[PDB]
Amino acid sequence: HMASMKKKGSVVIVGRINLSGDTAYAQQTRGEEGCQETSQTGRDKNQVEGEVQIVSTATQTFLATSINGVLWTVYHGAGTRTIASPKGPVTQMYTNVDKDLVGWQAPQGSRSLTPCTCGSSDLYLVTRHADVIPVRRRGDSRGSLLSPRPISYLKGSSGGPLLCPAGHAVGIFRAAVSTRGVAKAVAFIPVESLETTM
Ligand SMILES: COC(=O)NC1(C(=O)N[C@H]2CCCCC/C=C\[C@@H]3C[C@@]3(C(=O)NS(=O)(=O)C3(C)CC3)NC(=O)[C@@H]3C[C@@H](Oc4nc5c(nc4C)CC=C(OC)C5)CN3C2=O)CCCC1
Ligand SMILES: [Zn+2]
Repeated sequence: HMASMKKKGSVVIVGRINLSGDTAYAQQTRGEEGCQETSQTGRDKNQVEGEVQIVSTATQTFLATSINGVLWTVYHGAGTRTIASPKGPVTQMYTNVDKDLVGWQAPQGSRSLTPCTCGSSDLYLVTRHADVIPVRRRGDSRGSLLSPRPISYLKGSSGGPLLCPAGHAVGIFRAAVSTRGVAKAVAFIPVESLETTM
């Protein structure tokens, strides 16, 4: 009934991947109880830092990456949800189900990656566990892992970046190709497809 109808909560930043120094490591900035409360209110007063955020809904967790002032993630994680912010829920600025892509204005305090113009095919995928995984680019939206590993190790890293040797954004991780549970290849939204959308 219309009186009964519920509202989905916001996406919430619950941590980050720290790439500041010589060692990449994940940091949690909010626990599950505070995450649930912030998803319901959409009001997140925590300080945001860095380029790759770990984000959560009530039911899923994944990554979001700032590139050129937009916090980008996957539609299959975020759907059409708002993101929590200090002043309340923020509506998506970009939504493209056909690319599995959404974006919001990048949160104050975040740092944005620069879009890659190198044309390099030697990429690096950053996971929610702060693994930096070498990936050879194999097409506009595909790359192969140099060291395959079970898909378990990639689960929850959609929305994370593929970076070039110079640390620029080449794309947003979207999906994995699984052969008997082993990830041999990944698919990603290329940064040019974000640059078009903008
Ligand atoms: C043979 O057929 C295929 O396998 N084809 C493909 C393939 O589907 N692979 C699978 C293998 C899964 C097994 C686990 C893979 C591990 C990590 C994955 C990175 C990662 C991830 O981590 N998610 S997550 O953070 O955990 C989560 C779910 C919390 C957000 N994403 C995934 O699971 C995604 C989700 C889904 O894909 C899509 N859903 C949608 C859209 N577009 C895609 C492409 C567009 C519009 C939508 O509206 C709803 C939905 C299946 N996904 C795969 O990756 C592979 C080649 C191209 C597509
Ligand atoms: Zn580059």
